[PDB]
Amino acid sequence: SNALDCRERIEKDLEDLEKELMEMKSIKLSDDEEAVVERALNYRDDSVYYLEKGDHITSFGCITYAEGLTDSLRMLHRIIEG
Amino acid sequence: ALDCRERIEKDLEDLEKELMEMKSIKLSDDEEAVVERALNYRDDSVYYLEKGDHITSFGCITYAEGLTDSLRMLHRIIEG
Repeated sequence: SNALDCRERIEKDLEDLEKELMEMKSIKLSDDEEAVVERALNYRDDSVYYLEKGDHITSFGCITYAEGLTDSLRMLHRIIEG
Repeated sequence: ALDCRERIEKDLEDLEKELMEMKSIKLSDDEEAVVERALNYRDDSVYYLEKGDHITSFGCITYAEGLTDSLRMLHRIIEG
């Protein structure tokens, strides 16, 4: 067992992901990058599904995967790039 | 299931292959940071698995998979 996949941690992870997704949508992305965003949104939706069915392990894996997708996009766009 | 030892071990092998193959192609400086981070998180997963922390190990490897898969999606062999 581990508190990393408890309900409140997953809820906060989701809130954090949704913030970064809005941040990435605030800038110009290539079509390929937009497809990464869409995949991250799909995995956000999956994380919520598993959380709601009480499967915290799968929920946690989905939101961390989505965070990896999104964090990579953030890293490819230095805030001082433009 | 997804975080059982057998599954994490397979994830770790699969990711090593994906990263060795990604780290030999033309990458931008920013992409190099992402690759480095994925390798670091793979290493973290390996460590936590050794200690029997399956949830922690699983989180590290799925995060690293997301980092890596994003780059794969930006480098389709046929871009179209």
